[PDB]
Amino acid sequence: EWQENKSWNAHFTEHKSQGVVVLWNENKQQGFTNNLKRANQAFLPASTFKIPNSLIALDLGVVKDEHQVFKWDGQTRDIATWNRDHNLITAMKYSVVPVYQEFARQIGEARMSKMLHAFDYGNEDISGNVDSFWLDGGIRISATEQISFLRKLYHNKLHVSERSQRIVKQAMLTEANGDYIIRAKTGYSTRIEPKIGWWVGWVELDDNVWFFAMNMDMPTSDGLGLRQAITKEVLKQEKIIP
Ligand SMILES: *C(=O)[C@H]([C@@H](C)O)[C@H]1CC(SCCNC=N)=C(C(=O)O)N1
Repeated sequence: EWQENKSWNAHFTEHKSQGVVVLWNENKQQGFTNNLKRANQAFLPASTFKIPNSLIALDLGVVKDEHQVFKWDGQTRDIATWNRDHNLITAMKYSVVPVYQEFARQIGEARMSKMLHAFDYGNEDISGNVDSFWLDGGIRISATEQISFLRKLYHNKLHVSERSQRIVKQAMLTEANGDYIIRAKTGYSTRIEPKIGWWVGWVELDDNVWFFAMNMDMPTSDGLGLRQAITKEVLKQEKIIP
């Protein structure tokens, strides 16, 4: 069952933006969103693709473990945190595109395409350059499709090893306190219109898990913090987090 709650639109309208939040109550097997149409519209995954990409790289041995160091190639890029060595944890934390571009090149088109089909991931379409198709190629995924994929990951039901899934879930760790744990991944798609921000993941509670996937129009990088801020406002409203 799916329930549309247009009152959440206020959280976007209050910030002069437009977007969708999708929530899934795992215990009750019920979904909620402010906009059923946009919840099923497919966008470039951008850096949210680092979840499947990490899973594939680990399962194929491209990445040995979460400690393996991926040395900076010495080319200065405009994101300072990218101009440094990384492991899987920090590369995910700082959305380090060039590290993941190298993963994708080593994975190769054929294994990447097969694995995305095995994951049932979005439109499963890698057309474009193997090292950038999630930024400007043919792959597309909706917020509801993000939740389906994340639910499989949470339950270790993706067609990769349990180890690979545990490591990626560790790398997704974003926030943790005495009340909840958030494992999630941000995304920012700019190369094809409309420019959007993503935040996808889930909130672990003592007795339930709430999956979430949001995207929102992002004409400038100034609004990027709204991805988390809007999502948390919905979570607060629904009494999922304090
Ligand atoms: C992921 O979606 C992007 C993309 C560049 O891979 C990274 C970058 C950022 S913020 C910097 C945006 N400008 C890049 N030239 C994020 C993010 O989600 O904050 N992810």
